Amino acid sequence: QEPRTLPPSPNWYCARCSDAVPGGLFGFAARTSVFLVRVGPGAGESPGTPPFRVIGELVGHTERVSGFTFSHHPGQYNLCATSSDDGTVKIWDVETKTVVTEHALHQHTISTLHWSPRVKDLIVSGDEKGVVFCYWFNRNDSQHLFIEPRTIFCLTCSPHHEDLVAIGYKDGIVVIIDISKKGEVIHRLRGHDDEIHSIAWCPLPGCYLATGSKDQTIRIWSCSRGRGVMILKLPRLWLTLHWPSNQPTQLVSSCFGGELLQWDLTQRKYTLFSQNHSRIVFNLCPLQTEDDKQLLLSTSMDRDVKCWDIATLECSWTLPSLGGFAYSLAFSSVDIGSLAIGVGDGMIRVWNTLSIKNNYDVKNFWQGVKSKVTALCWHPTKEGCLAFGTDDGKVGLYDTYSNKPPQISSTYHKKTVYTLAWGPPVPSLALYSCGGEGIVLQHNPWKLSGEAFDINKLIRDTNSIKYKLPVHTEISWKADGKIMALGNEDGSIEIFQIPNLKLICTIQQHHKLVNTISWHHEHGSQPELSYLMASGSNNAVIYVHNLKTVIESSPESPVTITEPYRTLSGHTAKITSVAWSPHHDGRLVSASYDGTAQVWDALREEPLCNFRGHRGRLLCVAWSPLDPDCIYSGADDFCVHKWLTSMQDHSRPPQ
Repeated sequence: QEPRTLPPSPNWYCARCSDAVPGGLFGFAARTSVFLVRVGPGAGESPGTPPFRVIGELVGHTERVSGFTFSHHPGQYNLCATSSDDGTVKIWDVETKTVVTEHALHQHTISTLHWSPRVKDLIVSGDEKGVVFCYWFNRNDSQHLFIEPRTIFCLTCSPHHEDLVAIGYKDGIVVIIDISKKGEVIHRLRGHDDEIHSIAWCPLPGCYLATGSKDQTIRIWSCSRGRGVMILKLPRLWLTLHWPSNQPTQLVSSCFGGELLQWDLTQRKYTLFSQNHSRIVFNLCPLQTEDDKQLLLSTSMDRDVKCWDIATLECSWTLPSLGGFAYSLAFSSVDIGSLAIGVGDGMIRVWNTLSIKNNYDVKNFWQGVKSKVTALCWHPTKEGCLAFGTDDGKVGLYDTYSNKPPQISSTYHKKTVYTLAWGPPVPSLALYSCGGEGIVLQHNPWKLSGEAFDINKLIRDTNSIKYKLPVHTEISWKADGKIMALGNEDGSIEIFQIPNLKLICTIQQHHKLVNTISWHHEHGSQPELSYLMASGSNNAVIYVHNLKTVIESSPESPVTITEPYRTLSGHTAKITSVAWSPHHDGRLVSASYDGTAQVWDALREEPLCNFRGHRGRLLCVAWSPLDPDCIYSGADDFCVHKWLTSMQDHSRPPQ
């Protein structure tokens, strides 16, 4: 197939944290990285599929990237500069995705930056204390300009003059300054009554300037007269601008709710765009494809990236994104394409991966959830029935086909929900949930307002035992649905059979709390393969257990196992998830806090493939139910990557 990537939402409230270069390359700041996107006939997508692809990630900054600008100089269209909350300004080469050179000249938090449209190596960056810094990376020269003690919001270099730079400030003041004359204020533009959000120059010599402010107005100044000549009032808010070179008469602005407007300059005549943004738009980026098509990309607080066809004024494609950790990934057993994602922004994403019109066809389910979704589980036989657990202990049951809010279980866990599972009830299918406090309880999906029955009562009454039952940290049903497994904080793995939960085996092999348990599917070539059980804990070592010998025994007295059938070693951090491949015999994928996902032949104990695209701790893995080479994985880097095992260059976890 083709690898995909669900990137983190672009950063909010940034005057210029995204840019594009002609031909089809768009970059946007998101968390501590910059994500590059090929756009147009350069992506090489199938017909019907939107012509874009994520291919790049700028890794390096230690905290939030607050600015990003591309070099528009010919021959240098592959160079870009970023500004971070760590006070660095790094120059990148996008072909190599490495840092050319960086500085740390700013002593106060950086606001924005911009690449000189007329100087091949000049970078101008401002900070919150009003300090402006001109930087040339060829000879590593820096001029320390200080204009006014006002917080800088936006900064834009003149396209036509090599030494003029316009600056917008939080108090509504706009000043124009000469870089050669020691930062001499050339003009002081007073008119705006709130924060300046965007400064746009006229792309034609002879000059003119445009500014958009939180006072809901757009002002157009004359750098000759040093005052405004026309004022446009829109009909919270961020007001960014775009003055297209092809249409010098027109001017495109953002508006309330992320609406976009195209201001004609014959009168106040505007045209409304349109599949529309639902929250305020921060940046507008234009790019021209090789196909001579003029597009405009928009980032917004609604966590989407939209590409607009300037000719039709309608939305070509929409790129969703994530705002939280990808806690949970689950594929529906009936809808092969449905990929449910549990995100730390309380919102459940269902990714129809089978959509042929759209590669990123994702649907959001926010209503009803107000906390991070740490567990998901599709119903085995029911299309659209999806259960979810939250970080504060709430258990739900969505209906993705309906439009109603989810059904929240009346019984909440005291801690975060670790995992969910569908199995047979004990006192057609019932819902099982494991809390962080150690309690596993069973929910009736039909009578859902009734209390949840704590299954530890059952374990104590069937298995003659008054023991203080351990802290349960896992639950995983056998494929047949006749055997249940529990993981515990000590590291034990109790095995249960029958409907009364007769404990018949305790697996004391791990030495920290269990974090994942997965049974092998029964579709394989051999039958005994169904009895294999993978498990991971806070130890970096993964164990496989064959339980055929004990389940066919079904002893009256439980047994204890201390030798594992297979031992997978290589990880260097705790294991978060393991999943058996449905397409192979004994093929296991594992995620770990080492930042890697690892495929191995669990039968021969052979490491096959190691995925290192993530820049954080992986929290979930799911095998693609339709492509035997494809795996989806999500991490605490706000990403979900879809990768192929054959295209990875490393076969083993790093050491």
